[PDB]
Amino acid sequence: ELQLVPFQLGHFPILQRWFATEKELVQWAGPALRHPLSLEQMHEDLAESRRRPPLRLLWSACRDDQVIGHCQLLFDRRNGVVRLARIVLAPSARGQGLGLPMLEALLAEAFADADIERVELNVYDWNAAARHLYRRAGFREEGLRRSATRVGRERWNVVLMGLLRQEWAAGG
Ligand SMILES: CC(C)(COP(=O)(O)OP(=O)(O)OC[C@H]1O[C@@H](n2cnc3c(N)ncnc32)[C@H](O)[C@@H]1OP(=O)(O)O)[C@@H](O)C(=O)NCCC(=O)NCCS
Repeated sequence: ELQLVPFQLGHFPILQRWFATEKELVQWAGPALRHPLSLEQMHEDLAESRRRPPLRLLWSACRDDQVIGHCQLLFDRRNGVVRLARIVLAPSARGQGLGLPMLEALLAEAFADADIERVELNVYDWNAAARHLYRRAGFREEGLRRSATRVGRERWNVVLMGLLRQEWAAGG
């Protein structure tokens, strides 16, 4: 069904189209982002993926040839922790139970290296869709970082969540 393949610039025009406004970019990728999404805005992230070993891995979720989502992994190899980030489905792919398959695939990649013992993520407290999806995928809420992210005149709270390898294995 859904496949995760390495992200490539060849997929950038598809990805760029999923964000209509600055706010949608910020929700996805944080307060540094500006609309339209541009390759220049992704340079630091992509360079992280060219380090050896790689600090970030970027992924495109595809169905056959069609790019329908994006996700990232950030590696803390000293501690054996990976952070999930920048998870999005194309707007036309939302509401079709593709959220969970994408998370399950991403988790598989995160735990592929046997030295990873923990996976984690941040989610804005108001991002109810994302938060429920993460819980369904087996993530436990671990805390709430108050007034952490500045966006305009607002400050957003960040829910922290985590999943241990033995929990991930127990669930599947
Ligand atoms: C987060 C995202 C990947 C989820 O996609 P999806 O799985 O199709 O999400 P949906 O819109 O179907 O909602 C998913 C689930 O949450 C539940 N849910 C709870 N509150 C919800 C809300 N406000 N809207 C939609 N679903 C909600 C749904 O019922 C569904 O679960 P169920 O089958 O158990 O009922 C998608 O919304 C997205 O790409 N959003 C924009 C980017 C973003 O916010 N990224 C996350 C942080 S980077």
